[PDB]
Amino acid sequence: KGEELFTGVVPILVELDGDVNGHKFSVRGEGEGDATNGKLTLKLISTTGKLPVPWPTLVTTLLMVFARYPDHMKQHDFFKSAMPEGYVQERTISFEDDGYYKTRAEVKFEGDTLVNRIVLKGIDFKEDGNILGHKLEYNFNSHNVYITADKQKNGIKANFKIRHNVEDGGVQLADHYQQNTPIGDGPVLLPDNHYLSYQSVLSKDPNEKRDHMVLKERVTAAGITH
Repeated sequence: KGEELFTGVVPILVELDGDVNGHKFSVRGEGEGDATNGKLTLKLISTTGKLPVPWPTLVTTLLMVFARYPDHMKQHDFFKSAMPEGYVQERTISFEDDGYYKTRAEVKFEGDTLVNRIVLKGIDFKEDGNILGHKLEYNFNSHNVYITADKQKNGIKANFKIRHNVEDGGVQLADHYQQNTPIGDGPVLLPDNHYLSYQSVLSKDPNEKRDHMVLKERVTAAGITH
């Protein structure tokens, strides 16, 4: 049933309310997602002026329901099976030798639009570090996100390291711990072990005055033998 909502192009709305070392900010975005091809695009706008953290640190917080699951892996798509009622996606993101984010998102259908509504809190960041100091490049590396079942909570879990390029020429690791839990309580698909393959391109709208990020992701489930 849930997969039947993702046979075409689906409109997206993203809303984030954030607070990092007490600095409050708000992000609003809309775009389109195409789970048949495992593709999505968003224009994400800061509605509160210049962001207090670099846009790349927010990429993972700002839609796993749009992964393309190959035809032989269809019974392992927890994310679509939880729709239309949706799921809660919660993370801790720990920045190497710096502070951490905690996020709670709700991913669900409102009308015919897929909404990702997020509350983010960032704690213990250093004023001269890479995040509050804006020393991260405006780009994004490709990553594999391994997905496991969480029977106890009727959901899935994931942990993965994000590599952020630093302006000097190094890398800063962002350690992600993730838990997804259904919002309703209909049956969902609990998956065998697999991973999602992510590729992301960050860009800018040359005609937009506000602080913003154009995000294009391509996502493919993989890792199940036959």
